[PDB]
Amino acid sequence: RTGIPVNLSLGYDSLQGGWSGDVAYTNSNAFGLGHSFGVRLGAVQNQAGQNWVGSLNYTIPWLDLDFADFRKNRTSLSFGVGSDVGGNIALLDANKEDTGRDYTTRTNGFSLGLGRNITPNLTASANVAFNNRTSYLEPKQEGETSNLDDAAATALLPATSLTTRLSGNLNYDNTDNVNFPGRGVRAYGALGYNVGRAGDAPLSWTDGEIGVSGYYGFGGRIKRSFGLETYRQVLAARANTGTTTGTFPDGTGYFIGGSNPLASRELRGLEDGQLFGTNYFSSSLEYRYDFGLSGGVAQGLYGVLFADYGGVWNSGEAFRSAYGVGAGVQLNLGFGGAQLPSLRFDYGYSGQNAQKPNGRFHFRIGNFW
Amino acid sequence: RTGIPVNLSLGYDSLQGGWSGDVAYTNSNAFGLGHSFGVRLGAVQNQAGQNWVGSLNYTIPWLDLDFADFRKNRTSLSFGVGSDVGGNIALLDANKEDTGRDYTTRTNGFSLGLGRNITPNLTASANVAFNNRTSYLEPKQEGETSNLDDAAATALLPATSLTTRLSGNLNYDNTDNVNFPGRGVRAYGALGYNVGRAGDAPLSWTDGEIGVSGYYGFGGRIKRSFGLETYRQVLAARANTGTTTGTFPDGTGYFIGGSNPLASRELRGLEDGQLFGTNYFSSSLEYRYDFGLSGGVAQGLYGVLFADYGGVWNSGEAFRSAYGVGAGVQLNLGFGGAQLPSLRFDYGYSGQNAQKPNGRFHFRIGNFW
Repeated sequence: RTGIPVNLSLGYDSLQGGWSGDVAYTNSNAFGLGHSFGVRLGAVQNQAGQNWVGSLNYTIPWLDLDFADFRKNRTSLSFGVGSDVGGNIALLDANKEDTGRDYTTRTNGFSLGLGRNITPNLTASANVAFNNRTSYLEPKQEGETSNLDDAAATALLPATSLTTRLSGNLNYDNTDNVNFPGRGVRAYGALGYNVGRAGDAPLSWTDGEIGVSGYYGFGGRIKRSFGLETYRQVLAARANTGTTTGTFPDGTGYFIGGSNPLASRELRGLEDGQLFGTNYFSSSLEYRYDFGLSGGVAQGLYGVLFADYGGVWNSGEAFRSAYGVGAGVQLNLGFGGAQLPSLRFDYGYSGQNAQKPNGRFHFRIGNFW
Repeated sequence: RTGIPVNLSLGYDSLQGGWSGDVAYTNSNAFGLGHSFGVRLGAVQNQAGQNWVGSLNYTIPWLDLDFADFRKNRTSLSFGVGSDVGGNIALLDANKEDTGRDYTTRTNGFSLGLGRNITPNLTASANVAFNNRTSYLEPKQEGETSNLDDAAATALLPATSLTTRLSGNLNYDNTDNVNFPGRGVRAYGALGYNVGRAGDAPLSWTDGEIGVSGYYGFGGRIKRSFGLETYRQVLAARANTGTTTGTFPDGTGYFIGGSNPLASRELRGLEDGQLFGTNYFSSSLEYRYDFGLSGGVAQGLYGVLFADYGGVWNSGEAFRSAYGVGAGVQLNLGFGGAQLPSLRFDYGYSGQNAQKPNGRFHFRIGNFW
C-alpha cells in the first residue's frame, strides 16, 4: 500500500491553476542515521498540456564534515530534484501583444541547499539551483478574442532556457505560535542572483524581497487547554517589498492582485495577477477576531476586516497601484481524524478594478499568515 | 493535511490503461457507532479525454432492523456512489468495422449491496446498481491505419445508456493464508441480470461466472515467525468459466489475453485482450517455488513455471482458443515502512500469437492469486 502519503494537500492558487492536489510521502529516518527523504507528486489543473508536477528532496540534519567550523547546530544539507509548472502565463513578444493564447512553463530543477540556524528564532539558507525551463503553447481554452496561428505562436515561444540561480534566505520569527500570532514580529529577506542562456543570448540578473509583519493582541484570552492562550482580537500589519535588477528574459516579474497563498503578493479586490511589475511594494492591516467556536466538526473560525494598499512600478518610474477593502472569514475543518487544510473566503472591493465596479469573492486554501 | 489516504495504490492493467494510481481514505469508525466510510480517487492513464475516476462507499457492519430474521452477524449494508472508466475499447458498428479510432466509456453508478456471512469460510452478497454509461470519441493517439471523420464517428458512439443490474456473489475460501496458499480450495460464483435503455430500444440480458482453484504444497517448510508456515513448493490449478445470455448492446463481452490483475481473464502469451468472446473458459496450472529470501529491502520473491489453456466462443459455436507456456517471478518490496504493492514480471509464449512468433513480457502489479 505504498506506505502512507502524509497528505493529499488540496491547494488552490488562481494564478497558476484552478485546483491542485499533492500527495507527499516523507520519511524522517532513512538509511539508518536520521536522513530525511521526501517525495511529492502533485496534479495541478492546468487547462493545458502538462498536468503532473513532482519533487524529491533529501535533507541532512547534523552534517558533521569537520570542515568549515561545522561543529554547532548550523548544518542542514538538502538535495532537491523537482519539476513544477507555471500556468496561464500571458504570451508576449517584442510587440508586447495581448492576443496570444497562453504560455505554460515546465521548470525542471536540481538544487543544493545549505541551511544554518543562528539563534532558535533566526534561520538562514543558501540554495544553488540549475533550472531548465521549457515552453508549451496551447490552443484556446474557450472563446476569447485572439487572432494567431500555431506556427507563428510556436515560433514566439522563448527557447528552453538553462539557468543557474544562487540565492539566500533569512527568516526571523519570535511569535507565540504558528497559526494565530498574538504578540510578535515575523520578518524575512531573500536575495538571488541568476544567469542563464535563453536562446543564443546570455541573460543575467538578480532579485530580492524583504518583508516585515507585526501582530499585537487586543484584550483577549482564549484557552484551548492544549493550545496555550491566544487573544480574541489581534491587529496585524504587514509590509513587503521586492525588486529585480539587471537584464532578464521577457515574462519575468511579479504579479499582485486578489488573494494568493503567498502573503507577499496578495492584493484583495483586483483580478488575480492584474498588476504586473518588475518590482513592487505591498502592505496591509487587519483586525482578526477569533470566533469563540471550538470542537465539533469545525476546529475554529476567525473573521477579518482588512485594508490593503500596494502596487508595482517598472524601470520607467510609474507607481501604478490600487486600494482594497473587504471582510473575510477563515474556517478550519477537522472532522477527518486529522486537520484538513483550512479555507479562507473573502469579499473585497477595489477602486482600481475595471470590469467589476462592485467587489467580488476570493477563495484561498492557506494559512492565516 | 486531509488526514491520511491509506494507500496511493499503483495499479497496472494494460487492458484499461497504461498506469493507474488511486488514493484511498478509509475511516472505520464514523458517526460514533462503527460505520465504515471510504473515499477512493484515482487517475488512470487513459490517453483520452477522461482521466479521473472516483468512488465513495459507506458500509454498515451488523445491521439490526429487527426485520427479516436479521438477528445474527449476517448483515453488511453498503452504499456506493462511483464513476469508473473503460479505456481503449475498440470502436465497432453494424459493419463490424475495425478502422475506428477508440471508444472510452464513463460509468457513473449508484449501488446498494447486502452481504451475508454464512460460515466464516463462506460469504455471499447481493448488489443492485443503477449505471449511466456515456461515450467519448477520441482522435488518433498516434499513426495507425484508419479512415474516418469526427461527425460520422461521433454518430457511431452508442448513446448514454441507463441500466440496472441486480447481481449476486458467493465466495468460498478455506486456505491457510491470503498470499501464498499452501493447502486449500478457493471458489467463487457470480450471477447478474441487467436491463437498460441504450438509445430508444430496451436491451436486457444476464451473465454469470464460476471459478475454482486448488493449492497443494509440495514438501516444504518455511518459517516466518510472524507469518506461520508456508511450503517451499506449491502446485496451483485453477479453472474459471463465464457466460452471457440474452440480448446486449454491442461492445459487451469478455477479453482474455496476456496477464491481467483479475485472475479469471488472464492468458499469458497473447496480446492483452486479444481473444474476445461472448462467453469463455480458461484454466491454468503452475508450480510456485518460494525463493528463500526474507528481510532486507525485498519482503519476498517467488518463481513460477506455468502452463495455461483457454479460449472464447460465441453464440455461433466456434471454440477459438490458445496455448500459453512461460516463466514468471513475483517480487514483494517493503522498504517503505509498509509494504508497497507487489510486482510480477512474466515471460510467456503462445502458439496462437500473430505478430510475435517469440514470446514476450507481461508486467502486472497484483497479488499472487
